Amino acid sequence: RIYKGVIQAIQKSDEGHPFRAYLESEVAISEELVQKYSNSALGHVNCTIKELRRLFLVDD
Repeated sequence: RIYKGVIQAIQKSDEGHPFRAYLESEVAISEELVQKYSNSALGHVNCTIKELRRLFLVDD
């Protein structure tokens, strides 16, 4: 069920338009926030950052 949505996604943005980059950037930049949750978890901060980045993840 659309499990390979990594090579296709990067493709679309590559097909649709280049301007998408600057867009996907903010999306890929957020992917890091999810990584900060691990270091933020130190004090349930992940839910604080996630809620800021994702706005739903809230830790997980």
